[PDB]
Amino acid sequence: MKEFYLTVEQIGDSIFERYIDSNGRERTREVEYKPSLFAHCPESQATKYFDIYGKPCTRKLFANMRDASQWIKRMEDIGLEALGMDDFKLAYLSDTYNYEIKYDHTKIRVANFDIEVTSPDGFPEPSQAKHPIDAITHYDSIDDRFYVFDLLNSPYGNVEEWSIEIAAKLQEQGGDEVPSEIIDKIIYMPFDNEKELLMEYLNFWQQKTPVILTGWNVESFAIPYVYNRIKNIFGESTAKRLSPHRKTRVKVIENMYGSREIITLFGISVLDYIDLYKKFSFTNQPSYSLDYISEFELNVGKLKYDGPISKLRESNHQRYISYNIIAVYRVLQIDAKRQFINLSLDMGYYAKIQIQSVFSPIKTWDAIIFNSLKEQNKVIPQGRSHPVQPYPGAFVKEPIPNRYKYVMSFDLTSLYPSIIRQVNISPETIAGTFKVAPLHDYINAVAERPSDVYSCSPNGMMYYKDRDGVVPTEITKVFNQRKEHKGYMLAAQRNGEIIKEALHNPNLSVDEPLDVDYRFDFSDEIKEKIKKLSAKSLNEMLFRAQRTEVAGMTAQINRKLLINSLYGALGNVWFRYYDLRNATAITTFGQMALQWIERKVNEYLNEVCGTEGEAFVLYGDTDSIYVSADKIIDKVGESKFRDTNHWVDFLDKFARERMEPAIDRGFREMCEYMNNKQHLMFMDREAIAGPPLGSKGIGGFWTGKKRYALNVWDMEGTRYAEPKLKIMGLETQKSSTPKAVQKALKECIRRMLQEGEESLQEYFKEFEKEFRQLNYISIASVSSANNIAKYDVGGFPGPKCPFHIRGILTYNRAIKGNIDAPQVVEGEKVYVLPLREGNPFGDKCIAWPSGTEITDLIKDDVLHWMDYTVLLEKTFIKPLEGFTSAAKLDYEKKASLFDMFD
DNA sequence: AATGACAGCCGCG
DNA sequence: GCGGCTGTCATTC
Repeated sequence: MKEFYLTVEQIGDSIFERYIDSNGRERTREVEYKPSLFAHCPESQATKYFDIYGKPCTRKLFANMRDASQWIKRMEDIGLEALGMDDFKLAYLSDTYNYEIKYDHTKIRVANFDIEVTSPDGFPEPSQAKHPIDAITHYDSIDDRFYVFDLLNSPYGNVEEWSIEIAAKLQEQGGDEVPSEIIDKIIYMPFDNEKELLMEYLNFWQQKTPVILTGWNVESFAIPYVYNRIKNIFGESTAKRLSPHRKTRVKVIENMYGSREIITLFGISVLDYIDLYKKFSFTNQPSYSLDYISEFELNVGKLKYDGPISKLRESNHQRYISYNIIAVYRVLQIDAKRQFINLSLDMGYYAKIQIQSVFSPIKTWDAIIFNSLKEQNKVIPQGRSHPVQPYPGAFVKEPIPNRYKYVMSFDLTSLYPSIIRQVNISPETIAGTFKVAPLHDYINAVAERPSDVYSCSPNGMMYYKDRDGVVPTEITKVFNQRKEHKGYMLAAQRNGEIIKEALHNPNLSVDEPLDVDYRFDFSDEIKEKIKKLSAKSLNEMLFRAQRTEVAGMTAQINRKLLINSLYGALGNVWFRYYDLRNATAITTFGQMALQWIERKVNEYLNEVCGTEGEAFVLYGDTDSIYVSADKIIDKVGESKFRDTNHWVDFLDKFARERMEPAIDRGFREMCEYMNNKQHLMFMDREAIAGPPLGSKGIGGFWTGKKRYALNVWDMEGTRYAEPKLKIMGLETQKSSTPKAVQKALKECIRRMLQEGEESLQEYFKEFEKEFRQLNYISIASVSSANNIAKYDVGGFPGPKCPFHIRGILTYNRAIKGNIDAPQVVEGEKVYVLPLREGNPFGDKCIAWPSGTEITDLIKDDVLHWMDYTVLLEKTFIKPLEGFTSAAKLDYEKKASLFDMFD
């Protein structure tokens, strides 16, 4: 087996590495790594090393990392560049694994854990770990077992042991409904006292020290807690045992509102699933509780237990422990689906970095380029420090608020990475600059052509066309790799077809599968064995095919991720290859591109429609343009179409056959104009929207930049059975909006786009007529309560007190002096309802804990005093008018016309 | 980032 | 008594 690393750390002058060896054993070693760095040297001094600028460098080998560091400070002092990889861990890795890392995840220990802490006085702060750890469930990937540690006695109660039998039973039979798939993988361990528990858990941790440490919120609660808990009860000494190198640091991070500390365990890679999810799920969620996310992903969350959590251990210790077991399992299921732990490993080993550095694009790319240049005996630039200066972004067309019956959109392919390749932008391919004309000038092609020797950008930058830069080369390398593994896609999948096709008539014999790699499309030169196959073959020849075929999907998706994160690093001052001029070159060029094609499209459609100066592109944005098909559908007449699907195809054909060509023609012109190194500006029809043929629907509308809704029928070739609404930017998409209301608003938008004015008006009247019968929770708006105290002045609203926070105050006053009432905690979200003047709460509104019913101590009055009128007006009506006004509809009959003036 | 609820502040017999 | 702004607090893209 080819050896691969697990974790690497630098402690002093030595590197500590944990790795899987030739025989698959987990080993660990200390290495007095001797790093090498480079300095510029005179021409005479012949060497094999050169910097990305072609200048000669001499390799300086140091006695130990300390010296290398000190040397860099010195050089820095004097003012001379110190070249080479300053992050020795990365160099050590690159040196020790001078090849393509092939890792066997089966040998990598991935732990998934969660603990429980009974705390009667509020959230158990991890920085203090005041209360005992009541329970711990720790799942190990190597053993595929859940190890449970149950504390049977604590100052908060003495409970009985947990029953695996009771746990497996059904809810109705008084069970916990712990899945049968894990019911056998549970190892229970009850403890008489906490000290015995923590001590045995620490031992357990030494026998099975995690390589990858995950869980949910584990790095901001579980680890810090267990760390400080053991620290206080035994001493920082024994607490350090949590780290395989007994070295730990307390990192303190200051966020949006405050600050929180987290523990760094040298020798372990912490991949908190909440961060994993947040970074790779690519989806904004109203809440990140494991409960919400699990429900969303797995369609099921966590045991609906009764009573508060603080008293759940005492009241029902049975449930309490099972609740902890299933909490761990859930994350494991979510990962079983999303596969983020594996995606991380895959990306880490490809870039040869610490697996946790997956969260940093800067670090990921820095390594990817370092290793690439090192193979060519080139030396990376010294990371320079730059001033965070803002810079020009993308261009967003100000759209004319209105309805748009027919719309067709086109997107540019990976604009930024493409622009970097087309123009050939890189820190070392900068040729020079040139007199810059106003951007509009270049968009209309009236400004003087920049140059005829160098590739240019509308911002004034010129790049060499001869040599390919370091950056564009790496992205292309990645771009290619993508289509390389996606070439292995239909080479193990699409090919796994001669297997399911030959599976209908399996010859009767006892033969084994044709043991040969599938990655490559099988041929009749060896795979000729089609019928000779039996039943245990064909059926086995589509496991491997599909087993690896998917493995490709991991590479393709990961390549997409680096490709999309590259611009990220590039426009970031801490990046080794950042350059304000290049960052601007990229965005400015894009600015031009989108508005250039906008011009071209408008010119084309106007000519082919025989009109003059008609604006066909109604809205542009970064890399998308939306065209109004109205004029096109009219050149035929809606009457000439059989049904809806009829004009959809018409448009699809028109776009592909007439527009696509016009567009590419236009961009080639632009590439020549800027004398770019390569034409890579590609645009594809994306969506086709409009109303059902013969309906009174308006098809779509725009409120303003980034705010629209379209009734789409075909998306990039894929035609939907039922039209899907594409809504970007409106209330219907904000969690702050009451559920029942996002519902109604969605229905409103729908009836507007597909049914028409009269329909909307009908639904409006009905919704408003049954508003008062809706459940008080579904009609309340939700908000995040930050800095509650900030505006608290004796339980009353201070100056400039936000409406929802002022609501919190009225609630605090309403329950002040009754510990049995749910507390509104800082940072958390709260439900908010208005209250009709003269209410016993003394204020205009009242808020309470989100996701929960309001305490019955005030429930009956809040229900009697809530202001339905105001509630409706502010949450429902106001936003609706925002849509209808734009689309020129009325959601109510008899509305004067002179409203839309002044 | 830009679009939007609330807050108080100015302005005009 | 309530349009015109600028200053918070929020939310999603």
